[PDB]
Amino acid sequence: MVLRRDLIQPRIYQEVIYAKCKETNCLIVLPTGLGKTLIAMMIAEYRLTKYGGKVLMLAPTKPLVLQHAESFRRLFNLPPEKIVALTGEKSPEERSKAWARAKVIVATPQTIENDLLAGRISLEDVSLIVFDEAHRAVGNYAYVFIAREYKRQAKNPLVIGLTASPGSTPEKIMEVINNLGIEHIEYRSENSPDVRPYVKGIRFEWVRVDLPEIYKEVRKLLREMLRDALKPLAETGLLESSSPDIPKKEVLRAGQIINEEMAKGNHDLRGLLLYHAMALKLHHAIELLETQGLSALRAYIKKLYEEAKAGSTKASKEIFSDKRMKKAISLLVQAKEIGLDHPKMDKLKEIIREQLQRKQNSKIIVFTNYRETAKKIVNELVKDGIKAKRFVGQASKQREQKLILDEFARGEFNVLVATSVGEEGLDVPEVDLVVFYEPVPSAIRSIQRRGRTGRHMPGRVIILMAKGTRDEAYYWSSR
Repeated sequence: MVLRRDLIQPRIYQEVIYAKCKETNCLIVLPTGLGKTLIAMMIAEYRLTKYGGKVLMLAPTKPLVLQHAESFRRLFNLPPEKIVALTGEKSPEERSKAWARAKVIVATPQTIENDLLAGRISLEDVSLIVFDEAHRAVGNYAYVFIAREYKRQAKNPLVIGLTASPGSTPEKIMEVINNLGIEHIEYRSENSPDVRPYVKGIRFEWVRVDLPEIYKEVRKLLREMLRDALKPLAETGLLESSSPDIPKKEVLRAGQIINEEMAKGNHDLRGLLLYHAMALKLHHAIELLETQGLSALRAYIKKLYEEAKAGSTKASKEIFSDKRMKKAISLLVQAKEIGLDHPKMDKLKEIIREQLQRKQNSKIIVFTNYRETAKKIVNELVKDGIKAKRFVGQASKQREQKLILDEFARGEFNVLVATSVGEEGLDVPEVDLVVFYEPVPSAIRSIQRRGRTGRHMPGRVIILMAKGTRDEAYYWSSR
């Protein structure tokens, strides 16, 4: 038994596909998590036992090359030194030395191209090439060249391209199909009768948090001011509408547009630069209010008040002379008076409470897009009677990661609060529940994918949303 099929329990669709693409240049299109690489290895085994003795898998990044290389070593019953990884960091000689004895080789297209031109290696004995992320086999990419070489100098050629999508454009698809000499495409959806039996229902529980009067009001005032700040920009045509709902990106555009016009020698739309600055500030204020809460807003309004007194920023001045900003500032104090910072925190505490109550042994993960929010959540939870610990990915304020993660696993603390980077915590056994402070794309994606594999999955997951705020829109927008 060359491939340890006994350890991977190939599924029906995996089997079927392997059988068809076994002797035809194919494109295997499956949503991530369904085993494309595994199917590849199944095919790789068929080639190594019937034809020559060289299988080559290419991958975009180096971490991907290493990863695949390891999986092959784990599932293949072949001498460990015959499974080589060419990241292109070895001595130009060793690479040729490795390629020499290798029976399976995983490398980046970059390096394989070089040594291919230089004449150090020849893909004539390669009974199979697998292009991971084959869709990037367009234009200039090293894939296209390698594909061409292989196509002409290979004894028994077989091209297998793996991808979650070959392209979005007919032209784009045609380019890769032709570049890789694709004779056939095997597609599958999470719903193919072929795959369904292997896909887990997820059930994300979307819970809508209502907004307390003060929060609601402060927000309305801030929005209304933003509207007025945008009206003039819109009436000029610098943006589609003066709606406080427009994307931040659209207002930044309105700004640089005015700049590129002064660089040309216009200077008419000069006065509008004032409103653009107020917009940016008001927009940021709303952003803090929604993303973090009243306290973050208060802090910013203050730091913004120093800019007004310093007499430097005309924008900051104008914003304070507005009766609305005034009433906002009064409510903002009225808030601290009752300890109101953000509705989600209250709801978060509540659900985490009832969870630890039904099982104080609970292991729960809280996700958030922002580090600041993560920090405020940890404190607010430890401030209550809860054992919470922050989990972020070293960039500003490494290995402790593994340490803390192990603690989470053993039962040290009950709550792991992390940003996108902490999605590896989902690989910890028996994690009872994860709750998204806001929807966090990468993590929601991770969970979605795990449902396709048999990897650890949370017992239940809750997504929180602020009634009538971007949160809601994102729920819908997502169909």
